[PDB]
Amino acid sequence: TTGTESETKAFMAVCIETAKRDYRTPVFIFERLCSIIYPEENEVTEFFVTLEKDPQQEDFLQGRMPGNPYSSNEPGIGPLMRDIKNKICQDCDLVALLEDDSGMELLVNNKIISLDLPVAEVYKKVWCTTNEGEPMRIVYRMRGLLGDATEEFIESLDSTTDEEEDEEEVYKMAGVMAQCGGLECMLNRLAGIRDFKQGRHLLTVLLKLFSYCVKVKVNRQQLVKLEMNTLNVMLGTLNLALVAEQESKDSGGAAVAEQVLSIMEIILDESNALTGDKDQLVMLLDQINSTFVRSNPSVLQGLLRIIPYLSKMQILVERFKPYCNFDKYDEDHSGDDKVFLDCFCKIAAGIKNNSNGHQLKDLILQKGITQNALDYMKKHIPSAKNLDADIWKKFLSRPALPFILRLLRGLAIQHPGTQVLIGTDSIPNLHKLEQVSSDEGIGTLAENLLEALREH
Repeated sequence: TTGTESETKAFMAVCIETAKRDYRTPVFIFERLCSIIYPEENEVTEFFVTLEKDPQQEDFLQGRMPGNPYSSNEPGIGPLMRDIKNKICQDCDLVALLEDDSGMELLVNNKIISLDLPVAEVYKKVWCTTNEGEPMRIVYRMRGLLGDATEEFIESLDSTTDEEEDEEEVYKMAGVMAQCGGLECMLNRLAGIRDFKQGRHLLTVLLKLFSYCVKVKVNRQQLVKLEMNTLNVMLGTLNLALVAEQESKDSGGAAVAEQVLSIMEIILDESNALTGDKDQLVMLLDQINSTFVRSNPSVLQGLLRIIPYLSKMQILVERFKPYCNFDKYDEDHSGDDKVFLDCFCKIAAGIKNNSNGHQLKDLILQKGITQNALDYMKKHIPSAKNLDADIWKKFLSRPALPFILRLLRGLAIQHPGTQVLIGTDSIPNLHKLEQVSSDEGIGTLAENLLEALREH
């Protein structure tokens, strides 16, 4: 296996053909593929540490650590330097320092190490730079006992420079991998997997490999090709994961679904810089409202990010229309009433500008959702010249007001119909609101709606 990335990719092509000739046989192949594209730093499997007193504090610190050298696998030797501090305080009966993280300092190579740092990283990045293969000597002392610390403090093992690594170059192999055409058979395997339980392991490795492939522009541009049919395969995988997590909680379905959402969103953003049938959007809608997706915010948030790109329409309308009762929303509304209204505003804002998107906006307008919003606004907006009057402040504090403004702005953008409907008798009201700075930001929201209208 050890060889050039080109030889590796040729070996991967061999693996693909062997897989084509079963959700466990090809797993090692994609594992090695990820290893080549992004070699995970070898976790230091086992190392030893010595826990020693500061020789200058020998008479002040009670007890001694008797177990030197300690294995990194020993209880209390990590994962953080704090766990070592706590082990020292416990084994030496230093109970007063156990609750005080500022009372004890740990030194490695005459540097004070932050208690928040991982012991394995301190070993690798601080100790192994000078003492590779020796037990890491950790000196412990009480802070301030001998005066102010003069040693260098290591707060972060990672470089202080905030320089961002070039994902394109970091995963460059994946981009050059496109030449072998793995992306195609990667999608084929994502599809081939019909049993989530048995395919879970293959599915996780394929999605890990996809997360690396989408870092590189050449792979994103290849996956955007309708020939790959990436969208359909990804949607199917997501639905499989959702059903698995619904049938069996903690089956890995949720995590796989979130990964699928992220990859799909990345590919769609690359395409804008994959359009499918609207049935996928209706499936996504049913899912968000499934108890599992509602309970999982990550999955819900990922789903709500891809929904705009996929933009059946009547189904979406009947799903959100009920939550457009702004008058009742002010009277009383549930958390879902709020969540649904926010999601509908987001969908309106993200509606893609095209024939289909225009038709969706026109249908929302015909449903009177915009007309209902305008009527609510006219029924409650005050006419007082002072915009800071108690009446005006009360009208601003209305819970539905912000949601209404957001939805109107989203629908008005790139949609003449909504613009004219609101542009009639409502511009003055919106102008007044924009002049009223409020905690809900009604002024800002109204001004943004007016700017979206300026499109007409």
